[PDB]
Amino acid sequence: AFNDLLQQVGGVGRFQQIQVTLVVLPLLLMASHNTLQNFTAAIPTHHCRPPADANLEVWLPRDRQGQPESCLRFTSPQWGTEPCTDGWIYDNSTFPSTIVTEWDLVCSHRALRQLAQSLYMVGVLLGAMVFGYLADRLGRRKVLILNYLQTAVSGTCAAFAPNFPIYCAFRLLSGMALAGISLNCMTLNVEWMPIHTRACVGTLIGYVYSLGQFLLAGVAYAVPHWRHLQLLVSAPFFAFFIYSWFFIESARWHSSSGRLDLTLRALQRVARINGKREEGAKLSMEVLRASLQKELQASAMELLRCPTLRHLFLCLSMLWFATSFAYYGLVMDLQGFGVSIYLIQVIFGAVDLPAKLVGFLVINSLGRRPAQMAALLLAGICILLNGVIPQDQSIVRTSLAVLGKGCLAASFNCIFLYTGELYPTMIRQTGMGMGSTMARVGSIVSPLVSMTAELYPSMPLFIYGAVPVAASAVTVLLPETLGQPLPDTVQDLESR
Ligand SMILES: CCCN(CCC)S(=O)(=O)c1ccc(C(=O)O)cc1
Repeated sequence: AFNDLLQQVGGVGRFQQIQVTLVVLPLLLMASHNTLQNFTAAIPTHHCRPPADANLEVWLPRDRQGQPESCLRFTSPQWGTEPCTDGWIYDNSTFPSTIVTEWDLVCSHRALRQLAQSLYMVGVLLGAMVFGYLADRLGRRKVLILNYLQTAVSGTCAAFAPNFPIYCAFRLLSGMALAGISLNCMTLNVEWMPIHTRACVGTLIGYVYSLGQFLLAGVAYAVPHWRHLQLLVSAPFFAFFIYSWFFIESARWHSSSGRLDLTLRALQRVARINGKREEGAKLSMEVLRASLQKELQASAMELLRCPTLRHLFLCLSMLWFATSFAYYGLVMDLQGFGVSIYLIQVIFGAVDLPAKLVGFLVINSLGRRPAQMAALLLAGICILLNGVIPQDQSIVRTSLAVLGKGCLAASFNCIFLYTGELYPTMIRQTGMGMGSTMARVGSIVSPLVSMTAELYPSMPLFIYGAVPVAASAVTVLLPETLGQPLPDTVQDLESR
């Protein structure tokens, strides 16, 4: 019954305004880190370095396009092919330095650029799990303080990485910390705020991430060099670590632990901050106990064990994997469209704003399932048509990728509501975590799929498209939730 107490000590008041602003400010740089490698790893045009002894036309084989071939140089001077031992010359017009230029992650080692994104995301999957356990054991706040320090240290050390294995290690650790920031952000804010506003928070947090995409575009234009851009995007988290010491730990986590002494201390401190001091003094242990006694979940396995909840698990896992796998596939590949990588990031960021509305409108009106078939099928049709339409077309390809990314942003928003209303109260938090875990598996698998570009230039896109088209067909199986009350038991779910 914490909700009741939550409204005695000011409800939303100075403490919630101050702390929530501060706890959601870091998220503005989650987008900057997740998709940083579009700018820190951009691939400049590379052609082989002519042999040093020789004093480009004569030393470079030309492809059909008539541009110098990237991975080959002539063995002997041809007037009017060996792999390149002497290195590559990279165009410096757009990208002064990138991890690709620094470590020659080009030609045979091209897959390494994507391995690094996959490793960062392996870190994000690991961090959601490690830090989720650690938060329940050490506190939402203590785990946040340590996560701000880890992102700052790991990201700074990645910027000063001397070799590629080390950059990848510090990028996995950066992601582990960031996964814990994104989780503990929600928990600390949601638990210190009213229950009814469990979605507005899910929204401000959602839009604060989208604004992060414009932040990456503006920051990357200003600081093109990768070591400098990685340092700039990670140095803010040392400042976050310094003020995070003044956060107030969730009183709800304190009550759950068994320490009502700290629930009382937090509630009184907040009453001083919100200005309702008299009302806080009234709060004692005879009151807090009785009014928090009723409050005082099922194992994840159950999702698999019950046939009813296994069907809802499998179906939703395909929906969460597909949306993430496709979304990262599209968001990762900003260079191919033929427009500046900065304008495309700004555009891609913008779409999320009219998308989320159009989504809200179709979801609250038509249904929660028709919106998921439409958001995923249309994204799949757009991505597969980006694959088929010839590159020459930049506007037709850019417009279709932009619509597709907007549709996958809508799918993210719907799959959150859809997944919280489909599950019964007992397994609803486990189920939203498993769904988010499958989303993170999608992000790990997506860069690995992109490595198939070598096999065929359009194979990466044909998969990033076919998977959402298949997920859309899976939504047919799931049950409509519009106008139906949330289920409380498996039987309840079965009934409706
Ligand atoms: C909670 C898991 C989802 N994630 C992907 C897995 C790492 S995420 O990076 O947090 C993300 C991505 C995209 C959008 C959006 O466009 O709405 C919001 C959040």
